[PDB]
Amino acid sequence: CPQVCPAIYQPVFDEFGRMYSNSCEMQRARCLRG
Repeated sequence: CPQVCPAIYQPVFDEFGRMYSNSCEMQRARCLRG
């Protein structure tokens, strides 16, 4: 889970219906919870 994410905006949706700007962000958020 990189501490940084690319500027490129790649909105993603999770099976929880949660919205994420990009996959990097997805991993980052999960990393904090883990």
